[PDB]
Amino acid sequence: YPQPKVLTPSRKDVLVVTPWLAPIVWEGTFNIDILNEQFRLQNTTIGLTVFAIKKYVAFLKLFLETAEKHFMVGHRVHYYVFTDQPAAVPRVTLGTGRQLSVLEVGRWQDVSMRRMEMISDFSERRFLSEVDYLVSVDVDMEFRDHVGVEILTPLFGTLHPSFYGSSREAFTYERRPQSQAYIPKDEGDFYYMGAFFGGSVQEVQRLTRACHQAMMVDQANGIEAVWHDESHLNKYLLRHKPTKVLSPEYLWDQQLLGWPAVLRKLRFTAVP
Amino acid sequence: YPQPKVLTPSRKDVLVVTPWLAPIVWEGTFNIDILNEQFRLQNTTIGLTVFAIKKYVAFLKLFLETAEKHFMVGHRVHYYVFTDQPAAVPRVTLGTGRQLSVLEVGRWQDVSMRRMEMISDFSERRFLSEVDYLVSVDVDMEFRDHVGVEILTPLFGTLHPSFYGSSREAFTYERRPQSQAYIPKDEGDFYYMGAFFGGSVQEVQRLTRACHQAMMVDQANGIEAVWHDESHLNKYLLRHKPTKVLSPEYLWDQQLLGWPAVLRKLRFTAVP
Ligand SMILES: O=c1ccn([C@@H]2O[C@H](COP(=O)(O)OP(=O)(O)O)[C@@H](O)[C@H]2O)c(=O)[nH]1
Ligand SMILES: O=c1ccn([C@@H]2O[C@H](COP(=O)(O)OP(=O)(O)O)[C@@H](O)[C@H]2O)c(=O)[nH]1
Repeated sequence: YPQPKVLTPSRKDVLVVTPWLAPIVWEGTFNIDILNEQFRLQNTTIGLTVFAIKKYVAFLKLFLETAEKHFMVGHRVHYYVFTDQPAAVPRVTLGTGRQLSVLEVGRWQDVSMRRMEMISDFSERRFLSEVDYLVSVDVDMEFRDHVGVEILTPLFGTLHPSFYGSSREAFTYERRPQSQAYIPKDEGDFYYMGAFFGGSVQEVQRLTRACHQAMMVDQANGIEAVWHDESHLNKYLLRHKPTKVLSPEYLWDQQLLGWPAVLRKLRFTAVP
Repeated sequence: YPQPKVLTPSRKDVLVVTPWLAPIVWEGTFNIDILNEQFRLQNTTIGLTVFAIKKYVAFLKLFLETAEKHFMVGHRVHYYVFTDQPAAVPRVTLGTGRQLSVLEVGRWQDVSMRRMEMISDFSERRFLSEVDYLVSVDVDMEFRDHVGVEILTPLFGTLHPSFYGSSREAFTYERRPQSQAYIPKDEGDFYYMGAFFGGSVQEVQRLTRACHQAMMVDQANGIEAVWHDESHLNKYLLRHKPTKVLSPEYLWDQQLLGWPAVLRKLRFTAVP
């Protein structure tokens, strides 16, 4: 493979490492053949969690067919579909070493807390025996390009595609000191999107347990953070900084935002 | 602290991440206040090993006085001085939470294998109960600027200051297939210097055990790698890629190489 070049930046146009030295994952920053090897040597299994409740079951067929084409291909994958409609999960043919489980789910407050509470419950009992990493994403999405082991790390979040260019003042953090998710006006590294985060099983157990326990405190006090579990994810990732950050290549909406020059690939995008 | 800037590279002139997403540590890539916090929260202790054999005891006074001014200040440090002359170790006053132990050492083949064999022995029995990370450096050096927790990671090596600009063909890797340290002409990421490497205790136990066991094989076969334990360190770090790489700011010789523009700081330098 090509020799890395010490006196040429892998990118001239974007930050590729955070000020706490976590990589920011853009095309042109990684050699996938090296990463695939390192992860295959550990026989890595990736768990992918997705919620498909009420009408969202309609997004599963394309989400799964495209995941089969672009997500962790060559590695072991276990999809966990959380749904209120097990009979509406489509039977998608899977590649070798890939499996899918359906987890049936049973008041808008529990609906707001559902993702973090359910991942926390299942992460303890046990995603922990079944996978090495857990990745949580939204279901109204499709994979268009490679999303692979470059993202794997103890803890990651993803730059929200509407905010990667913004000053922190513009970030839609929870701004009321009465909320657990409160971030003051002068703090904040990045604005992470709730639609794509993950990490090792242990770090995901920690994060979801924290967010779930924080949301319950908010509820008991009659406040709901401006962007619900996303507000709390952002507070969590401020205090416990992610070990990689994914660029917006990993979470994009082409209808809303087009295809700007700093994105060399659009890997995982909103469905219209 | 300042908000990271997504659309501005932390550096426009150098690579700051390897193609396996390990940071390459240059000035302007890290915020030390954030890193100091994360490491203090874990009460991190860093072990620093240095050999001072025969006339090299003469380098210890300046090496230690300058380490006190610039190495891991604010964190716990344990110096381990390996020497054939315990009475020639100078009594240098140490800052709080810092300690020094003298380890007395007892045929040019064992001399060649000494660093890796001795660190491996002591790393097992036990640096392992005393520190969280181990850093190994040469003693004929002085600290001139900050060398701190930005370097800490499971496994690191440092770019040799004579080779960071070179194509791999120019790297003085061991080139004879009869050596354990053999690297072919078309392989190699970087040329790491034997004078500054480290990592977690476990990863240093592994690396030194590997290099020691490889050198013995070479000896039994009547070959000595062109650059001795450095040749083997380079073979090791090719097959087990470091999780951070330090730039040549961390290992420089101003007499030989001057002060080029890509070095914003000269942190740890050769003594004339
Ligand atoms: O009735 C619902 C509402 C939400 N969701 C899940 O939670 C995510 C967040 O929903 P939303 O579309 O509101 O997020 P947005 O992309 O519009 O900000 C969805 O992708 C689904 O995975 C669901 O399954 N059923
Ligand atoms: O007689 C010796 C030879 C070597 N060393 C140690 O091993 C390192 C490597 O020595 P050398 O000066 O040859 O390395 P160089 O910087 O010249 O490449 C030295 O810094 C010392 O720490 C020592 O203590 N006594």
